[PDB]
Amino acid sequence: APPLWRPGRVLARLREHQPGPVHIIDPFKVPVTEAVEKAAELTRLGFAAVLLASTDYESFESHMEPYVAAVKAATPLPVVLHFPPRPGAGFPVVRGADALLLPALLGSGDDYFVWKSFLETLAAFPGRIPREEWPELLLTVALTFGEDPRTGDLLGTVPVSTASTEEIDRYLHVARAFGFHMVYLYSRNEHVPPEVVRHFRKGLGPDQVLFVSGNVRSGRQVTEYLDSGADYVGFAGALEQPDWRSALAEIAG
Amino acid sequence: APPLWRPGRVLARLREHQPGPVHIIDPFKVPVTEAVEKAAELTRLGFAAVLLASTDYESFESHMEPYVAAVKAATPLPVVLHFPPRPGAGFPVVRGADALLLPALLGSGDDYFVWKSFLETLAAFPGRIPREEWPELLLTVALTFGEDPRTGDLLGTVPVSTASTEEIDRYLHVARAFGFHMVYLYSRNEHVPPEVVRHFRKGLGPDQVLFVSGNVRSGRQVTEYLDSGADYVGFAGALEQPDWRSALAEIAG
Ligand SMILES: CC(C)=CCC/C(C)=C/CC/C(C)=C\CO[C@H](COP(=O)(O)O)C(=O)O
Ligand SMILES: CC(C)=CCC/C(C)=C/CC/C(C)=C\CO[C@H](COP(=O)(O)O)C(=O)O
Ligand SMILES: [Mg+2]
Repeated sequence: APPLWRPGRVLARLREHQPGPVHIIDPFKVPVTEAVEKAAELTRLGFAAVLLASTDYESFESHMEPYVAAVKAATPLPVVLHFPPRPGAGFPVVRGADALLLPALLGSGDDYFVWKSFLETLAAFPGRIPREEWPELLLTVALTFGEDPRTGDLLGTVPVSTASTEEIDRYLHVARAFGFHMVYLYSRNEHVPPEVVRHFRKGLGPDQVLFVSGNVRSGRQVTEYLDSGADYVGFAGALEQPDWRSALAEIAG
Repeated sequence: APPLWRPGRVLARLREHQPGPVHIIDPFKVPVTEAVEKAAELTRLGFAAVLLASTDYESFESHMEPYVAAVKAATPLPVVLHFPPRPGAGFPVVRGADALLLPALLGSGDDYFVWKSFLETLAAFPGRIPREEWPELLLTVALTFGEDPRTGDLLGTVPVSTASTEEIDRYLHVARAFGFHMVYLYSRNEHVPPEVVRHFRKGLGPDQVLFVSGNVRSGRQVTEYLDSGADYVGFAGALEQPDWRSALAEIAG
């Protein structure tokens, strides 16, 4: 029996590594040869992990098993997957990934995305992957900020109110009582407010990891979120262009 | 495939059946011959289901498989199991049961009893039992009232505070958002307040089942709780004596 939903190597690394930026490679958009090039640079920069994530995906297993293997051959850093679940299957998984981030979308109006996806995933476990070879699971409270009809239509999310702390405080109480490992604050079309990142940092337990992402395109923004209490600041889109090496150097500067 | 965590036949019955008392047989205390006699009387009284439940258990499978079978042979009422989980094993289960009530102890200071027991149980599914023979799972918010060091020591529960409605309002937001099937309000040493039963009834969705139990020993108490909004009023101890037939007649009428 490997850790599974219990803390393991990846969560320990995220809890103990220096806070900093984390690049997120969308494997369904970025060709694998480019992911491999990027992976070598991420290794040199000392990021905590390499996240592979996308809102959309198809033929997950055939694409991702070798995509994860190619990335892992290019970096010693843990490779962590982050994708939404789908009713009838649960969260997608491939052997070789070091961990899966499992988002409980507490702001969703659909109880499957709030948490029943977790039940479907674990029911199906271990499935086709040998027990001992399964990735670790990082149980995460996932929250969305700002108008976002795309995530709303797919996962039932409603933007978290920042008009007061009423809603956010309910999510903090759940995050603590339920022993979630991480909280992920994301904005597809806007920016998670730094003041909200601070409120979460103040309200979470010392060992709960705080990730913030969405429209981060500069090193200044990374610093501001880290100064606000984020443990990690994710960014994908800034590097989905030809001049990614320059952008990556600036963001990591 | 089995409904498992999705609504099935037992939850449909509990949602639609006329509200009323439900006798709970402790299978580790009550001899199977007595449970079968009782089962025949519960059938004559039109109760919604037969619950088999205990705070304590050992050698669960070898004891319960035949016990459940003997009870199922004596009544057409669904047989529902309700027992606490144990780390390393999850909730106990045997084939033949129509359903397992899965208590998420939202007031526990131990996240395993708050809900990780669910993850361990589903990971272990299907285990030693064919998928098609598995019981249905009734996802339940379980709350404790009054001083109760026994449950506190075993499961980490803290009595719900009714000095304001803040704590129960948080549990109601979870029960609704998470799509729990039922709420179980229990008092080991006192009585759940009828006012609390009312507060839960008014705050739950119409399809969420509300069970109340603990020290119910009279028909008057059953009536008071039904009038307050409980869908079902559970009682075990009142029948754990020689003159149980008189006690049952009083409680049911
Ligand atoms: C809604 C939620 C938090 C979880 C459900 C699972 C889910 C939809 C996972 C996909 C990953 C995600 C949250 C957003 C996609 O891109 C951003 C980077 O944004 P940028 O290109 O602006 O840097 C990222 O990967 O973080
Ligand atoms: C703490 C909790 C709600 C769930 C965790 C699992 C758990 C401890 C399950 C066992 C069943 C239980 C909650 C209490 C035992 O007896 C009462 C009836 O009492 P009375 O003899 O006074 O009628 C009952 O079975 O309801
Ligand atoms: Mg399983």
